Amino acid sequence: SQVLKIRRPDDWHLHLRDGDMLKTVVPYTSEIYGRAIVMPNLAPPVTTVEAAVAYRQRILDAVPAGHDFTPLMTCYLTDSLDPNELERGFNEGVFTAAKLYPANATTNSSHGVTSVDAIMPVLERMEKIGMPLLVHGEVTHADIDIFDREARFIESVMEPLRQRLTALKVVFEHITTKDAADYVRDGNERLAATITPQHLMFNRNHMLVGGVRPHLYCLPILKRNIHQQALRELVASGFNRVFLGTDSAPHARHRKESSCGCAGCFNAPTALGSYATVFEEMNALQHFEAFCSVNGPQFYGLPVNDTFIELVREEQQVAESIALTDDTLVPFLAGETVRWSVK
Amino acid sequence: SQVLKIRRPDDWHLHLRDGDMLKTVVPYTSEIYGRAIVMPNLAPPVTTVEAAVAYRQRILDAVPAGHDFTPLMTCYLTDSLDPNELERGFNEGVFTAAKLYPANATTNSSHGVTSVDAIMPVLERMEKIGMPLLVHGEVTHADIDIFDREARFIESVMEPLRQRLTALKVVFEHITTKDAADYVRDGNERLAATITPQHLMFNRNHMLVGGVRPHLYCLPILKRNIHQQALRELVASGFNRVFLGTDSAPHARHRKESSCGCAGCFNAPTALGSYATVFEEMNALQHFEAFCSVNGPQFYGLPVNDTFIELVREEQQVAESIALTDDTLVPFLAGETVRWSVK
Ligand SMILES: NC(=O)N[C@@H](CC(=O)O)C(=O)O
Ligand SMILES: O=C1C[C@@H](C(=O)O)NC(=O)N1
Ligand SMILES: [Zn+2]
Ligand SMILES: [Zn+2]
Ligand SMILES: [Zn+2]
Ligand SMILES: [Zn+2]
Repeated sequence: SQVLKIRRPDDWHLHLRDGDMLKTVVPYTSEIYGRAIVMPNLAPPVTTVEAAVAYRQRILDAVPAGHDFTPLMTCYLTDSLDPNELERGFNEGVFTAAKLYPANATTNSSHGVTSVDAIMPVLERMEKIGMPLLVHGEVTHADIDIFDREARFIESVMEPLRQRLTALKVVFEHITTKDAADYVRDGNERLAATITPQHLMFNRNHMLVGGVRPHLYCLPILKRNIHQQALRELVASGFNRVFLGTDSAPHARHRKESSCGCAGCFNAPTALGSYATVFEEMNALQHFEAFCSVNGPQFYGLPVNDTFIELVREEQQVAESIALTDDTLVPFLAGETVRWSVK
Repeated sequence: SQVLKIRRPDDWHLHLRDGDMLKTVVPYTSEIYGRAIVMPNLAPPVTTVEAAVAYRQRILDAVPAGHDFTPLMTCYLTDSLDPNELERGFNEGVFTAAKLYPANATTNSSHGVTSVDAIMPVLERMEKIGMPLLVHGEVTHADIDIFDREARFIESVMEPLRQRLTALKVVFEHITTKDAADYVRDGNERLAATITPQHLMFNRNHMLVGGVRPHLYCLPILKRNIHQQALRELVASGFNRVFLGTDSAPHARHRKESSCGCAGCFNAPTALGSYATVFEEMNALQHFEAFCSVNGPQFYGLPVNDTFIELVREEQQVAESIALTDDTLVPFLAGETVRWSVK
């Protein structure tokens, strides 16, 4: 019965993959979101303007006619990346931002960054030109417990980095901890964050109690409930430098359900409604539109979308699976109900 | 090529399942172990003398000709269990011990326990007749973080129980925490524990870093490294009330590698060599025999085995999988090179 009309949202953290997977997954984004930050961790990674242009066009090809969707491309930072390549791409309107993957921290990160020190010239060029840095903020040393890797990044990498480049704009991507939430809440106007639906809706119990649920396995790893509650309070507070970033990260069913399941939730179909439910539960729906449709554009210095969509509080059952060329794709919340759906 | 000769070991915590799965897995135990504690969590659970007698016969039917193997049966404790049935089974030599699984108010009275308080008559009967209680020591409350559930059990259930029943012999099964290692270390002669190979060899990073690994998913859940080290230190100390209990807990591959993977490591084929590897690494091979072959018997008041077994330090490959009637079974350490194997 109840209806929320919002300014059309954007997705400030998205994985679209490539080839046939891309053809399948883009419509779920393009039918709802005006723009999306398309992450660059392909194999091989997007590290040049040329690759970004070609990838952008492959994305455009797969967008149904009538969807007004623009992909905002990113550069995959590497230790040896030429600052001139980054800047050329930024100047041509190709790269909207650059993404920092610590080497081996996540999906397709074996070519990632080894030290902040090795990429200083690139980061100084980004600071100079006003290009935002998107950060997957986890340390990677093998002996550091997986649940501590986010918190340990803040003090060992993030804070030193930001002290060294005081004008650098940084998005702490997909935060999962009270540690990061506090850090961001207490930061300056040059620091922001994105938060996924899964890190708002669930904690590690939901992935591990009663059975192991690979479709909830994603990075940074789901944390203890105290952390989940901290993220929920952050978004519900109206804090205006947190915004929607799904981290929709699809893998074929049998790459999830295997002896070594890949990290990532395919939440593009259900993210917006799921976010609606969280804001509602936190009695903070007055802050919902800003999170979805205003805070991101503001941080990125981009206009807000000029169209509007409607969410209705009618219960929508989520598909058990989505067809791929080979295998199927299991949506986040598969077989489940979502409280809010798009009109 | 180094040889390690020990009195024939026993397995003080084993799942043998039933039907065709039982037929497949029993040989991996019976070729090596003289005796094993056979847990009672069948569907439906073993809660009567008659069920236990029938199950023992089915186990015996599946032992290859020549293997000298004796299953030691257990009763699953339930709200509805008649303490007379339990005592009769104990007196008739059918029940070696009784197993207490975590309480839950919603459990059916024929399939489990709603609270420890609810089954005092039966526990008093065990204390009376000198029947050992085997405890899966976790609390199940949805509000408790999965990694905290063992520690919470010690505080809220184990200690008050052992306070109310001072003559009760208790095995803290498959301990996974420093909390439990300390508790057991500091307890009296009526308190012992078993430790699995996976909880000595790995911690939660091995299950979750670089992919989700359902064949390392088991209960109690793998803990952070500080807990692993406490367990390794405990067995290496020579403390004589910890002993071998594999918790070998087989599930078909498709039940492990699913959207909701079952908890349990099938480690019967590789457990003994794995324990040898751990004791060697801890420079504690002088305590290895006692762990495998002496401590359990002493605690249960049974004789030590009179035959011997040899492990040789020659590298060997663990099978990738083991055929079942339908599907396959993936062993603990599948496809890996292993350091110690049985001659
Ligand atoms: N989050 C994930 O678990 N997976 C993402 C990578 C990322 O955002 O780190 C992916 O691309 O698969
Ligand atoms: O407590 C248990 C039960 C066992 C089983 O599968 O029977 N599996 C486990 O991992 N832990
Ligand atoms: Zn990431
Ligand atoms: Zn991502
Ligand atoms: Zn158990
Ligand atoms: Zn068990």
